[PDB]
Amino acid sequence: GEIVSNEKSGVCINAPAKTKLQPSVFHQVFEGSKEPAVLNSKDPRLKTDFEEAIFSKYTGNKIMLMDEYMEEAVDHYVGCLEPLDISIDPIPLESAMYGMDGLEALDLTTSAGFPYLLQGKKKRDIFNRQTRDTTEMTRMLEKYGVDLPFVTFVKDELRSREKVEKGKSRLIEASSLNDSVAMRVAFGNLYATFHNNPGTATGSAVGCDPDVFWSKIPILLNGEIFAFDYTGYDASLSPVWFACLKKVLIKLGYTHQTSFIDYLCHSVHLYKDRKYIVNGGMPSGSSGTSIFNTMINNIIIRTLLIRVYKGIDLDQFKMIAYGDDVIASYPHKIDPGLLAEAGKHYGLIMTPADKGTSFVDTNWENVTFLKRYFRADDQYPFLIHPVMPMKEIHESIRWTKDPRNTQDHVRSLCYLAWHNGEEAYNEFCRKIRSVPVGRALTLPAYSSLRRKWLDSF
Repeated sequence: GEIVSNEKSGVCINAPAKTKLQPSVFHQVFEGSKEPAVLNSKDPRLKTDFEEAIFSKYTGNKIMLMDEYMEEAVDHYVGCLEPLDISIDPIPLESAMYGMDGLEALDLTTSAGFPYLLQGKKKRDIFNRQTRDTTEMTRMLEKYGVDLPFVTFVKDELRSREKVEKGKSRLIEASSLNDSVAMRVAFGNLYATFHNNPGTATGSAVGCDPDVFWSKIPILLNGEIFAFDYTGYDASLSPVWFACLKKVLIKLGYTHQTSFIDYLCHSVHLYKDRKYIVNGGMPSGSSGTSIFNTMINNIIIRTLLIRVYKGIDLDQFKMIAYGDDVIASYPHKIDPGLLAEAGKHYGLIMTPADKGTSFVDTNWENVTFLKRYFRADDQYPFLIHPVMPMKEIHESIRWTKDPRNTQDHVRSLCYLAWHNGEEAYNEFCRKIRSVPVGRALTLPAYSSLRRKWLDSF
């Protein structure tokens, strides 16, 4: 991705509020070093220029025609998708706004974006879930159309101490409610198909339930596994990868709907009083951001495999991705480091889980996905615990955006934590109850959690 122009826009995107994050009643009880992201350039924690830092994710583009390895990757991926019988038919506006099977009702909490945020028009004013009214969205669509700009927000979240002082905060590139809606209309069935079929056909884990989906993963990826982490995946994508995605959609039968991919490839953004235009780079806050990032990763990993290895039979290849995050399988061992170098050639920055010949081979004990490790249950080793590292839970519990939601926050953390085993979970509950409000909280018994877990299947 590359910013190809920058100028005064004509509008004024309001400065962000101060962080909503503050030390929770557990800040002292648990170890951790993350802090709320820098949100403005006058943050005293910064040790470099904020603006430069936040837009540095755009590394440039590898401009190129689609190559032969890409054409093969696209064909194999389409072949994988075809048994799913994705419908290319639009879904009704009502379903796009209020939901259907496989597609959740449109998120009411995220910004309505442009022009609405500058006009005091809120999603609430347009949406009525009680009556499922589409009339006030239909006129807004008629009024402003689609292909509207994205509004840039800096993301209010925890970040490592290094990223705070390096100013590496993340950005939300929020699409207009018009574009979200039109894209959901056009791609609604595809999204639903993906949500309903996490696995190695979609090659997608978007919308999955780790509690239950984890036991499936080792069965789907039953060969010699490998995994990647990317640096700046989204912003690093070159237009050529968006072109491969369009070819996949075309081969599924879509036609004019590739216009929606151009809208993601070549995007115009609003930040402060500026309009800047980005070629390449997936926007973070679009309707199909996750699904399309995932579809593109399916194309990428195949492309790198075929490029590096002559005599690769992709029908033996399996993978599951969630955006940049990937875990994959091939029956024979490969050198993921070779694929990563190959990725360089297309302007990608990737690190394999296997860091070298001296490191232990990636296996089900050391591999991660969605930040989680994999651990076979003692009693039932065919059932796989998703294991969020306690370090992550420790970092999260030390802050809240709203102290009045401590009970809900901690409960959801417990549903994560207990997979680390009974002893780690007892220690965790004990530390929670080493402080007044913690001692008052309701906390799931280890027994109940395991029982609930067991009966999710």
